[PDB]
Parts: sequence; C-alpha cells; structure tokens
Amino acid sequence: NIQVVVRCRPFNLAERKASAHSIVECDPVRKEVSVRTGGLADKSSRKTYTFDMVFGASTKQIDVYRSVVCPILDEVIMGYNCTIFAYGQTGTGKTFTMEGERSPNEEYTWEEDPLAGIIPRTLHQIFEKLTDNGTEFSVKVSLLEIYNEELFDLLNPSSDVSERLQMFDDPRNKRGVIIKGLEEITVHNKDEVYQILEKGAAKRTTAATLMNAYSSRSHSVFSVTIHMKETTIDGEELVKIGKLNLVDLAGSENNINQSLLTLGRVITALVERTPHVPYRESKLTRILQDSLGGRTRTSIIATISPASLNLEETLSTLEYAHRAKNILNK
Ligand SMILES: Nc1ncnc2c1ncn2[C@@H]1O[C@H](COP(=O)(O)OP(=O)(O)O)[C@@H](O)[C@H]1O
Ligand SMILES: CN(C)C(=O)N1CC(c2cc(F)ccc2F)=C[C@H]1c1ccccc1
Ligand SMILES: [Mg+2]
Repeated sequence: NIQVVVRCRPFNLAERKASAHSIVECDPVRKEVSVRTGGLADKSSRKTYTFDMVFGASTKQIDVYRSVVCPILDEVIMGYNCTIFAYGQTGTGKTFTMEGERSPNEEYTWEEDPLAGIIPRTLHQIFEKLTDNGTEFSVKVSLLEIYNEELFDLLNPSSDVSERLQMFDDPRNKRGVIIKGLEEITVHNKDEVYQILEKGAAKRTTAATLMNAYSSRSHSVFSVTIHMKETTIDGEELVKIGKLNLVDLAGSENNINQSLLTLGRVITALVERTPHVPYRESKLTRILQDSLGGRTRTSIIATISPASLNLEETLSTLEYAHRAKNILNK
C-alpha cells in the first residue's frame, strides 16, 4: 500500500570534470533501478530493485510533480490526509526534491523557476486549483523540525530557534499529539507564499549556526492544511479538510538520531507484522504515526547518488526503501 519511488540525481560538475562512471541505471518503464556492485562496465555483478516508480538523473522537477505530487494533492483536496517522505544519504537530493532551489542570476520568478521543488509548487497549485472552481478555502502552513529529539518552530517570527517546543499526547483523538506553541501561518493568497518560505530559510540559517550539522541531522515536517467549503454549480456545499505533510528526513548515512533509528524500527515491525510498533520511542514517529500504518496515504521518495563512492549507502537506501513497500495503511 505505501508507495515508494526512487530518484537518482545526476553527476555534479566536480564529477563531470573527473569523468565519473555511473554505477546506477534506471528503467522507468519497468519500475526498476540497477546497481553495479562488483565493478567493471565490461563485466560485472549487479543488484536490481523494483519500486512503484523510478526517476533517473534526467528527471526534472516538473516530472516529479506531475507524476507523484499532482495525484496526491487531488486526494488532499478531497478531504484526505497525505504524507510524502524524502529518504536518502546526505547530498542525494532530499531537499532539492522537497523544496527545490532558485535558478541563478534572478532568471525566473519563484512561480516559474524550473528548479522549484514539491513545496513551492504545491502551494502555488492549491491557489491555482481552488481559486478557479467555486470553492471557499483557507490555507495554513506549519514547519516543525526535530533536532536531537527537540522540537523547533521554523516559521514563528517572534521566537528564536533556541526555544524548543513541548509535545503531549492528545487526550481527544488517540495516537495523535499536541505541539504546544506550534505556529500555523495562514497563507491568504499565492503572492504570500514565497516570503513565508523565505522566512523559514532565514530562521533555519540561525538554527544551523546554533546546532552542529543541522541540515544533515534534523527532520523537517512542512505541513499544509486546507479548510474547504465547496459549492457545486447546483447548490451543494461540501465541507472538506485536507492535510499534506512534506517530510525531509535526516540524512540516512552512518552521535545518534533517535527519530531516524525509530523510523526504521517502526517500519520493520509494520512489515514483519509484529504486534508492538515502537511509535513512541521518538518524536518523529509519534508525530507522524498515522502516516505509518495508519489512515493516511503516504509515499516515500528515496534519493540516491550514481557515483561509485556512495555504493554502500546507495544499497542501504534502496534496500530500506524496498522493505517499506510492504507497509499497509488505512
Ligand atoms: N535532481 C537533481 N538535479 C540537479 N541537481 C540536483 C538534483 N538533486 C540534487 N541535486 C544537487 O545535489 C546537491 C545535493 O543537494 P541536496 O538536495 O541538498 O541533498 P540532501 O538534501 O539529500 O542532503 C545540490 O547541490 C543540488 O543542487
Ligand atoms: C532561496 N530559496 C531557494 C528559497 O527561498 N526557497 C525556500 C524554500 C523552502 C524553505 C523552507 F523553509 C521550507 C520549505 C521550502 F520549500 C524552497 C525555495 C524555493 C525554490 C524555488 C521556488 C520557490 C521557493
Ligand atoms: Mg538537506
């Protein structure tokens, strides 16, 4: 049930000038990614994996959006909860995929930059889809990050990143939590999107000078909640509420990351049908437990490098992403 897709990033400039040989090969039509485990392009051993979808190095941001994000967003608009994880070693594209970047030299506006990732595209498309049709709606965003098992709010513009948030169990709905003090920013319109994201980037920058290897070791949960009151051309009123969680996981490479460690143990228990699932052994899994064998539709985008240097890690990621396919929720 849980959908897993692989995205291999292309060689960088440093690898181009050094004329690197890819040890990875993607076959989209056959949902397969093959890795050269022994060595030699003239002769060698290989490891093959089949996923729900595979995107090679030539894959652009727009292809990922139209193929994976567009459908999941439609479900969110129908009043469903959805989660998308980015998993992989540091430097393989987790952030590029989830957030994206700006083309150099102010060549485009944020709405047309082809390097934009899932988050900016999604927020722009929500206003694009709902403004057209006859739908009343409000959009709230929240960016919750975890570092060394502490919670930080990267959007509240009146607190510094030195102020950690407290988490409690929600006495109302079971297997859910309450983050005391988490800010929910209302995004009144499309032309309010960019600055909200810029605010988070800046606050993030201070978080980085305050905590060691912050961008590598933390988990970022960027959520978008949509309260909708649709009125068909007839006069029917549909009151739906969708929530989409975009999670940029800590680098999977190997102090300790309790949330990362627990995510793997939770997945293991879920696929091996073990009765006890360690959701409570980390903040990440308590916050997103409904996305792990719960009533949420979740997808996992595993990112990998094509360089022969990252062989061991590319195999761990692929092997990890494959087992996750067996998780069943709803
Ligand atoms: N699909 C891609 N196309 C072009 N460049 C990419 C792609 N994926 C990653 N990169 C580049 O690779 C580097 C690794 O980026 P990043 O997304 O920050 O990795 P991670 O978040 O997994 O640590 C960046 O310089 C980024 O621009
Ligand atoms: C300077 N840059 C790249 C940015 O400001 N950002 C900020 C950003 C971003 C920052 C966050 F905190 C949380 C989620 C995000 F998505 C992604 C981009 C972006 C890239 C292309 C088009 C629009 C936004
Ligand atoms: Mg990163």
